[PDB]
Amino acid sequence: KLSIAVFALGCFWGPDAQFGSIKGVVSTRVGYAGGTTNNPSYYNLGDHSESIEIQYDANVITYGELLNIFWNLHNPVYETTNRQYMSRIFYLDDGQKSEALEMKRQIEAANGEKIYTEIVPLENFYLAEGYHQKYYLQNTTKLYQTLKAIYGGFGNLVRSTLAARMNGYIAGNLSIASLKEEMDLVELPEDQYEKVLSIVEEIKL
Repeated sequence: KLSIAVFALGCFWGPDAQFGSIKGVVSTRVGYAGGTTNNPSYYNLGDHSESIEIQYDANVITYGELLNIFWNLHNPVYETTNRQYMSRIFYLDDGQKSEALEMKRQIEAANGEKIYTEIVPLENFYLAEGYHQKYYLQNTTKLYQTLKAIYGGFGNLVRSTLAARMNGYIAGNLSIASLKEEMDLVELPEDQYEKVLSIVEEIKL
């Protein structure tokens, strides 16, 4: 059992890569939330926002730390009506709601600007299409195919911690030194470790 945060802050590729780089984030998936239609998709979104679901270990990272990251990834000081890209925190319980409200207040006080992030109850989150998941990794063909085989297929790969970290590495949000420590955690047979490392190193160059 893990804890869940669901945030919306624009195109979800960046947040996937950013949050996926953080210790305590166990897995990520991108999708759609905030609207009033069942089973939305990319070109049929209705009123939903591009969102990220963050499965985190509360023993390692707090909701407050995730909120801090959220408000450091974008600066939502404009009011738009563009649902697809709007800044939203979808709270799952009253603790999340109160923490979000309090931090929003502190940001507004510290920097003198109204924040337009909507803090609203999570209704339904709908998983986005496969091609959107771990976007940067998925489009790094050799690394992607190697990790996919090791993890036993697409679904297993995208649900993994290592894929979240690898996607972050490709996007430039995780150092190779930190990535190697993450690789060590998975306890790969040494051949697979060396094969993945060579791709990762050749990527860093």
